[PDB]
Amino acid sequence: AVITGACERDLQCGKGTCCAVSLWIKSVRVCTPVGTSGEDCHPASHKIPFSGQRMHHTCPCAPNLACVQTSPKKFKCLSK
Repeated sequence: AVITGACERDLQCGKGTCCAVSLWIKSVRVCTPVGTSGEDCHPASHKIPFSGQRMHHTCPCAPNLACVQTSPKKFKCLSK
């Protein structure tokens, strides 16, 4: 019943992942892990659990990390 892998709300995957958009068709959204050390991020990667359309392919950085800017519109999950 709890359809997962494919996603619409973080809730159906949970703490450790977020409901990221697909790179193939915006139509599809899937579970993606919280951003780990060095992975790309977006400053608007809203907290978990988010029930809305995340819009981005990104997930918030893991608790012991923060989404810091590296270049124009390019942020990464660094240690903070």
